[PDB]
Amino acid sequence: SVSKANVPKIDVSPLFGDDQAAKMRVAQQIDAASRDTGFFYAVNHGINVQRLSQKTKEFHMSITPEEKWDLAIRAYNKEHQDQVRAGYYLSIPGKKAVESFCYLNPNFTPDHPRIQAKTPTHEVNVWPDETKHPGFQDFAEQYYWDVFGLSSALLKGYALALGKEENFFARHFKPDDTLASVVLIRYPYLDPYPEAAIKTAADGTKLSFEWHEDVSLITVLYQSNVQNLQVETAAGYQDIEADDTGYLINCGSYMAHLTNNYYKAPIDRVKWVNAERQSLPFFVNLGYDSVIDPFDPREPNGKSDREPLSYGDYLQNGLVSLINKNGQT
Ligand SMILES: CC(C)[C@@H](NC(=O)[C@H](CS)NC(=O)CCC[C@H](N)C(=O)O)C(=O)O
Ligand SMILES: [Fe+3]
Repeated sequence: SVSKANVPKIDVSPLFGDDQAAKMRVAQQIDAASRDTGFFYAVNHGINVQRLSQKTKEFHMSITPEEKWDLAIRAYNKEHQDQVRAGYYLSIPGKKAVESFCYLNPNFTPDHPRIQAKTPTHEVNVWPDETKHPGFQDFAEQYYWDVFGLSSALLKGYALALGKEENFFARHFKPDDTLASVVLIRYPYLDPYPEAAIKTAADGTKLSFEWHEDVSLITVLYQSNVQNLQVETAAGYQDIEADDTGYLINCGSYMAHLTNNYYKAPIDRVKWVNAERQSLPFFVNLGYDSVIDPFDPREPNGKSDREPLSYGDYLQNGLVSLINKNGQT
């Protein structure tokens, strides 16, 4: 038998405003959620998630095999050695059901000094032909900035929750250098669904994606209305109920590092469900050289002996390790 995780709905709208006491009351709710199962739903977030879902579906359902090869990351197309992050992640019929499209900061252009310097984890986004996908790039770039704005407000809540001034995290989250990414993931309905695309957990549960901690400061996730996620607790995995009107929020392992595990990065996994659905995460990443000094809210002096960790190294190592452990997506 499988229990259900407590995932509170938090009205985050005060984080956009100037009522400081109301922001502290949101912060308390973020603190409680982060110390419990590690997840909450952000509601009253101001993003049109119906349009996000509609535009994403229109793209997933109209892109052709030829277009997928043209946009494919290096793991699927040897001609594209510069694409380790951004581009198309192909399905393999009979073997791999999931497919996705990842894009990064639109400000990463050939003019950007991190592209000029060839710094790892920075790439120029690739896009389908505008005439074949009218409005897609424009929608996707505006969405990046819409969810950036929500994430900046959520970061104010996390800072206040930890006893800091509201810009403690957000000051490192900037349009000119953020390594944040959007991934538009399609999980298809398939009949028959090939068993090769289904993994079996130690506890016997059929999975599409195994346990992991997120590589992020925080993760800001929209999913369509098909229950699939489970969070690990000491008493076992618990189902996270779906909510296609909100954003599911959690801390990633960079947050766990810098708080000395006070806000743990929750471990979750994806149950196998034979249903057409969408999983659209925004990974809130900082800049390549961002360093946040670790602290320990449990200690009166807040002292932590954990070493400061540069975000770029954290991200490069984390994304490689996640592929090694959980497979190329
Ligand atoms: C659990 C969800 C967040 C979603 N999973 C995911 O988003 C998956 C698996 S944890 N995420 C990743 O592998 C990291 C993607 C990083 C991205 N290419 C980038 O360059 O920044 C799903 O539905 O599988
Ligand atoms: Fe996760």
